[PDB]
Amino acid sequence: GEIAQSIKEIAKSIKEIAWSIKEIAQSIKG
Amino acid sequence: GEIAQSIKEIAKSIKEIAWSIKEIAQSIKG
Amino acid sequence: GEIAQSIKEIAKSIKEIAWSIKEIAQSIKG
Amino acid sequence: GEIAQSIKEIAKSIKEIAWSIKEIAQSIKG
Amino acid sequence: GEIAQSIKEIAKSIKEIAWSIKEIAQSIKG
Amino acid sequence: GEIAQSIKEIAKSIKEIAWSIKEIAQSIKG
Repeated sequence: GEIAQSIKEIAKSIKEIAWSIKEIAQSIKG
Repeated sequence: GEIAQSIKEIAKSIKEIAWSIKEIAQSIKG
Repeated sequence: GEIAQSIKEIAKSIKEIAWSIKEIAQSIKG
Repeated sequence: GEIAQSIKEIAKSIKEIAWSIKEIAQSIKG
Repeated sequence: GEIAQSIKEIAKSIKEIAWSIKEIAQSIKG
Repeated sequence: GEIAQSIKEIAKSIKEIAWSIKEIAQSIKG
């Protein structure tokens, strides 16, 4: 089923998203 | 074990995302 | 592990995100 | 107990997010 | 509790979001 | 059974979202 693996990957992806969105916010809130 | 850790990290990343998106909305809504 | 707590917090953050994104959409769809 | 409730609320918030983001895309894609 | 159902719906919503965001990215990265 | 499948699909969609948002940030941050 790979549930532990899926969840681990989700955490990795969400961490990446949190950074990309930080960069967007930094230019948009300026 | 990874599951509890991944979920906690997910919780942290998503809270960071909530704050970045709030900054974007604050500028985009004005 | 705090899994029940992590998940509770995730729900709180995602709820906040749903509102911020609603405000963005309201100005962007106009 | 919170877990089933948090997840249901998460499901609801994310569905709301899907609709807001669809509104943004509809304007941003045109 | 509807946990299996909530999670199934989350997957459906997130799939929709992945597409809307693809359309946004396509116009914004251009 | 759906839970393992939904979560895997969620993992895939979120990875796609991480890549789309990275493309947006790359343009919005420049």
